[PDB]
Amino acid sequence: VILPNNDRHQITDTTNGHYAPVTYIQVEAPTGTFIASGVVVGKDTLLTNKHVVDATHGDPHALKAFPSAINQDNYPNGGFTAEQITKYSGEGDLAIVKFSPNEQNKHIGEVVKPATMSNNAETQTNQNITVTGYPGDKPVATMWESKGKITYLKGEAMQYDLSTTGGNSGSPVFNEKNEVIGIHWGGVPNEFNGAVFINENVRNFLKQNIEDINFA
Ligand SMILES: [K+]
Repeated sequence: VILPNNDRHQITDTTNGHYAPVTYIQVEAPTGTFIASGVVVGKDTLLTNKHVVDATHGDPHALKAFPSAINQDNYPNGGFTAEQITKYSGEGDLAIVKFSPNEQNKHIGEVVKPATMSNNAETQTNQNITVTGYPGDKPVATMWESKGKITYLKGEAMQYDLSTTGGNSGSPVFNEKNEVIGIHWGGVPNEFNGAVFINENVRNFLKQNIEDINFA
């Protein structure tokens, strides 16, 4: 949701630095295309939300991912088709998506460097963070970095005061060190946006399920 802090910048050099694994997701269901975001976290693996993968209606092939998409049909790393989805077992709106190599035989986390996950030991309320992904109020498949502060950390949940819009589902939340601290899921109008906070349990889930995920 859009919040009083609406500080968003378009990333056009989407493959530079930490932005490269930020990924644009289209779930191409016959009923329509669900747009979302995600972050590549391993050679074959990206994180996004449960509600994003639910949009596949059980067909993981419906989920297409375009790391570092710059804009509409402008996908410097091509696209990848999901093959296996593992939802987080906890409440958090988090899902792991693994991709097959694409039709160019490349891997989603070889065409871009997977994100580095934070161990979140130093993450705290009031820290400046960004949530970077693919808001649906911007033009198709454009990446935007939205800036704000953590406002709430509780368990496996975080909230923040920065703005996002549908399309951002699954966007990585980055700290200042450009580590992923959480995975945005959405928000509550006029109140906050929120992410799954990658605390010890969620890190454990991720490490159990993604062999090459990198925590700092
Ligand atoms: K391969």
